[PDB]
Formats: sequence, C-alpha cells, structure tokens
Amino acid sequence: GLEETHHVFLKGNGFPARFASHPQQSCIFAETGFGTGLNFLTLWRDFALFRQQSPNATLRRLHYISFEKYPLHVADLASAHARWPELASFAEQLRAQWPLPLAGCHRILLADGAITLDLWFGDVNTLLPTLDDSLNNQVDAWFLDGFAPAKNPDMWNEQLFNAMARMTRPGGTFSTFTAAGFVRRGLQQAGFNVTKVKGFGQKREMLTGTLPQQIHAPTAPWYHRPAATRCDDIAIIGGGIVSALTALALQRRGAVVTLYCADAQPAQGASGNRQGALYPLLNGKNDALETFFTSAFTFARRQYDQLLEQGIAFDHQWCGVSQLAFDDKSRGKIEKMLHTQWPVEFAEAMSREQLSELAGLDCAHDGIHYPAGGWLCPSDLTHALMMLAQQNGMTCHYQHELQRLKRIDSQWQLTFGQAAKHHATVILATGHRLPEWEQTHHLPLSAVRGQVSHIPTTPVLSQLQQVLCYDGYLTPVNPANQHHCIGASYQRGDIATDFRLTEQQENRERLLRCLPQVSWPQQVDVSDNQARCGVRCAIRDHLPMVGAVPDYAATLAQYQDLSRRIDIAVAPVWPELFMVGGLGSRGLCSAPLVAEILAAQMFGEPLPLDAKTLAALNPNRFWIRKLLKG
Ligand SMILES: Cc1cc2nc3c(=O)[nH]c(=O)nc-3n(C[C@H](O)[C@H](O)[C@H](O)COP(=O)(O)OP(=O)(O)OC[C@H]3O[C@@H](n4cnc5c(N)ncnc54)[C@H](O)[C@@H]3O)c2cc1C
Ligand SMILES: C[S@@+](CC[C@H](N)C(=O)[O-])C[C@H]1O[C@@H](n2cnc3c(N)ncnc32)[C@H](O)[C@@H]1O
Ligand SMILES: [Cl-]
Repeated sequence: GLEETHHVFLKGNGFPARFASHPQQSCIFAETGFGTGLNFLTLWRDFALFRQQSPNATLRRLHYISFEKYPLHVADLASAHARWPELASFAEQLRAQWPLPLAGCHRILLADGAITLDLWFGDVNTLLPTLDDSLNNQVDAWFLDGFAPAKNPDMWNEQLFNAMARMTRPGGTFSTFTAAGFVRRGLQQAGFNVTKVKGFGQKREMLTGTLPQQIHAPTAPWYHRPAATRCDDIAIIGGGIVSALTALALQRRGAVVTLYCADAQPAQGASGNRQGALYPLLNGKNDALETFFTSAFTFARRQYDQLLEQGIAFDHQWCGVSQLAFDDKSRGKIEKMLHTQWPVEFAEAMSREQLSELAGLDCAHDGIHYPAGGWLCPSDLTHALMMLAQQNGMTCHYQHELQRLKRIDSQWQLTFGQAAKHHATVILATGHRLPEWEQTHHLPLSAVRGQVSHIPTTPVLSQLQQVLCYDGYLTPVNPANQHHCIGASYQRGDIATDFRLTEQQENRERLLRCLPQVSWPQQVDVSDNQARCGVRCAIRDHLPMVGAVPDYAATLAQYQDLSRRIDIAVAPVWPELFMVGGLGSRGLCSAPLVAEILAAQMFGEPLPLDAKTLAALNPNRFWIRKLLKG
C-alpha cells in the first residue's frame, strides 16, 4: 500500500534524494489520476521531512498538478484515508479544502503556501490540448498513474504521452506502475529514454524515464505571458483590494515588495465600501468569462476562509446570494445560466417561494441561488490585508501619488508630486486611474462612478438573510453597525465622487421598480443621505486585465503578418512592467485569482487556467483580436 506508492512514484523518480540536489526554488510534479490523493500525500509527507532536515536547501516550494475525470466526494476521501493513519495530518489539511466537482482548474494553497496543488477536474485527453504554454518544459517529475491499461486503455494513448513530454523540463522524469509494451513504445516515441525496472516485491514490472532534450512545442507567442527578471525589488502602485492580494501572493514566493499609495490610507479608492456582494457571474455559454468566474469564485471563498482560519478579521457573511428574475431580460439571462448542470452547492434554480423561504422576506420573483456567496466589507478586508502584507515585510508609503514613470537603465524612475524612488520591477494596481500613463493609455479601460447608499435597518429589514440582486442589490443588515448597503449608480466617464441626491434616490427607486409586487421595500430609507461613492474600472468584455503591460506601437508593428502564419516572435511589452486591474463590480470575487495569476506569471511558474481563459484576461487581448484577422 504505502510502501508501494513510495517505490513506484517517489523512488522511481529519484526522491527523496532529488529534493536535496534540486537546483531550483520550487519543483513541479504532474499526475494523471488524482483519485484519493495517495501519491500527493505521500509526496507531501516526504517533502515535509526534507524541509525539516534541511531548512537551508534551494528547494522551498512545491507545485503539484493533477487531472481527475471522476472527482470523489470529500467523505469518500475521508473514508479511504483511514487506510493510512500516518498521512492523517496531511490528509486532514487536504480534506479541509476539497473543492466541489466543478469542471476545470481549482488551485489549492496548502502547507502555509509552501504547496500549490492544481486540481483539474475533467478527462485528461480532453483537457490537454486546451492547456496554456506556461505548462511547456515545466514539469520535473510525472506520476503516470490511472486505471490498469488492460482493464482500461482509454487514457494511455500517444496523444497523452506526447503532451507529457512536451510539458516536461529537460532532465525531468516520469514513472508509472505499468509495464505494457505499447506504453514503453508510446513514451519512447514521445521523446523519453525509457528504463524497465522491477516493481514492488517483484510482483509486476514498471517503467521510468527522463526527457533528454526539450521538446519544441506548439506555442502561442502573441498571447505570451513573460516572467519578471527580478522579484527581489518590486513596487506596487495602488492601495486597493487587488494590491493587498497581489502583495500577499508574491510574498509566498519570497518576493520583496513595496507599496506606494496615493492616499493616507489603503482602500480609499473603490475598495472602500461597507458591504459588497460576492457571487459568480454565469452565463451558460461555457466561454472564457464563465470559466474564469467559476474558478475565481470558488478560489475566492477558499482563500477568504483560509485567511479567516488564521485570525484575519473582516465583517462578512456567507449568507448566500439570491439573484432575481425581475425582468423579461433578467429572466432570460437566468434561464440561459441554468442550462449548464451545476451542483446545487454552487448555483441552483429556485422559485419565488423557495427564495422567499430562505430570505425571510417575500422576494417577489423566482430566480437563482448561490449558497456559498454572501457579503463582505471590502474596507475592513483591504485594511486587514495590507497590514498582514506589512507585517510580513511590505514597506508602505502612503500619501505617495505617482506622477511620473520612467525606465532609465534597468530601473523604473518614480516621481511623487517628496523623495523620488527607483525600482527594478513595477506593478500598476491603480483601479480606474489605470490608463493614465504614456505606457498604458492605449488600453480600452473605462471609469464608471457608482454610489452606494447606507441605510438604517428596521425590524422587518433585519429579517433579510440573503444579499439580493436585481437591477442593483441590497445587502442584509451588518450586525456590527445596524445598517445595510443598497446600490448602485452606474455613470460611465463620470469620475467625481461627490455625494449626489439624484443617485441616492435612484438606489431606492431601483429596489421599488424591480420588486413592485411586495411592500417591504418601502422600508428602505435613504433620506439621511449617507452613502459612499467610488469609481469602477470597466472592461467591455467583463473580464479583468492582468499581465505584462503591453507595448501598443511595438505590437501593431511586430504583428502585421499575424493573420497569415496560422516560428513567430513573443509579444512586445514594457520591460519589467506589469499590471492588474479592470475588476468592474466583481473585484471581491476576481481579485484573489487575478492576484495569484500575476504572482504565478512573474515567477515564470505554470498558471491555473487554460489557454483561452488566460488569453481572455491578457492586457493586449483587444489589439490582438483586430490583427488576428486583418
Ligand atoms: C459603487 C460600487 C459598488 C461596488 N460593488 C461591488 C460588489 O458588490 N462586489 C464586488 O466584488 N465589488 C464591488 N465593487 C468594487 C469593484 O470590485 C472594484 O472594481 C474593485 O474594488 C477594484 O479595486 P482595485 O484594488 O483594483 O482598485 P481600487 O480599490 O479603486 O484602488 C486603486 C488604488 O490605487 C491608488 N492610486 C491610484 N492612482 C495612484 C497613483 N498614481 N499613485 C499612487 N496610488 C494611486 C488609490 O490610492 C487606490 O488605493 C464596487 C465598487 C463601487 C465603486
Ligand atoms: C489508481 S486510481 C487513483 C490512484 C491515485 N494515484 C491516488 O493517489 O489515489 C486512478 C484514477 O485515474 C482516474 N482517471 C482514469 N481515467 C482518467 C482520465 N481519462 N482523465 C482523468 N482521470 C482519469 C480515475 O478517476 C481514478 O481516480
Ligand atoms: Cl463593494
């Protein structure tokens, strides 16, 4: 059982000995058929011993990538783990984070961020062609497990073996329990030098191999995501939600990061509301957007829960979010969402009466329920994260408004309309003020003002248990303050944040206009004129922008022949300059994954989504779309 898994997969790949001699900060494992996580857990255990033994070794981080067609339920997993008492503490940590069986990639951060696990739910043969370039020449060791080739040969094909080899780092290796000739030959022609060796207790034979030379893969240069060359010296310009997260995700990898915030405090931009909704944006199309939002939402709740379990404090309730079909238009949208077959734990159609049963108040309409969503307080959250970011080594310079940005001799010159500063690597996280630079002003980002009202609760109002979405939204009472949030105005190209009376009334009218069949909405009282204004940064396709800051003039020039050639050059970018923004009204949900993607990209690591989704999040994607045909 345990000793076997060890013999085949860890020993068959050089471990535990390779740990000590590994030349890199992290090591990438890739596994076919996760199952109950035996291989992963056995590997975790060994990497933990190693880290205790040699706290000073090059290898600090571990990245495990795995495919599973039939993801088990967490109970199943707990039942099986009983076979192995000594993996219990690792097993427990993995079960505390098992995700719902939703299709696609689910990144789990384990062992205090020393371990990144990517769970890809789906049939491996179908997923492979869809994957990103950041997987090419990346894998240190394969764990080629699965059903026995004779009992089921459906996965052991040339397409699989080739992709494996394509994703393997030169010098990297694989091992598998099986011995079957066509596998031998299948892996050899894929590009490995294969050795046949005896299995555990000479019961059955098995195979191991090494990739002697890098394979020159199918590649997609136009949407290339390059790494930063130096992560020892980084500045973020921002101070909003996406900065805290971005900072945090870089300090997991040991980057040194510095914060420059225009305001006296963080979260004085758009991340500063009292209560914001958190739920996924579905559309039933299975496009880039849905796929992204499916991972981002679940990831977001995971991270916010981990944070929570570690003492970080912010007002919030995962009370579930109820989205209402109040409209011919909205009802049609909800109807299209509900075409994909979601787990009820993710999203569920429900009737007026069910939603009203849950809500505590008559909801006037049927709709869709998101049981894991809720509200949180973005202000408290951003302050909390900036602080932890600080405590873990991020120097912060508030009242520091960047005024000029210049690259002169390997360094970014920063000027502050106070002491000027220079940095090797810079990230822009400025929200709506993102396209204000020579360097960023060709990006199709827009500013959209919004005002959220603050309203006292009432005995009947206090009853509401869900966040409600219509043409606008109403949160439950915050127990700590006895007030709700109801919003929001949406003013394109308006960037002022002065309180407006017109917009205050509109927030109530939206609620009354959309739920005319019931009477309790009348209890919403905006007459105290308390509200908050802020500016959103919107993108016409609804996905954020995260990556290398692209070079407009250099792109149109470099890619004139593009449409024709479907080996080209990788995309033109401003050196060591990256960004993350364009979160519109869904940043609570999208920030954590965009944050992680940036850190991941800047460390040249493999990324947690497929080629089209990643492509669809790239800063240069809008330019690349015109020139992608003419
Ligand atoms: C009315 C309204 C309602 C919303 N409702 C929701 C909701 O229900 N759910 C949800 O998820 N999200 C909601 N949002 C927020 C949405 O997610 C935002 O897009 C998100 O908060 C973006 O945050 P950010 O960190 O990218 O930028 P911001 O939070 O706006 O931060 C930008 C930062 O950059 C700094 N800065 C800017 N320029 C400079 C300069 N040049 N030099 C130094 N520092 C600079 C500012 O000081 C600020 O700290 C709402 C927003 C608004 C305005
Ligand atoms: C031996 S079991 C899992 C053992 C696993 N190595 C462990 O550590 O527990 C093999 C697994 O392969 C998965 N599998 C089989 N075919 C697959 C495919 N085409 N794509 C993804 N997973 C597959 C099965 O669902 C099954 O969970
Ligand atoms: Cl908000």
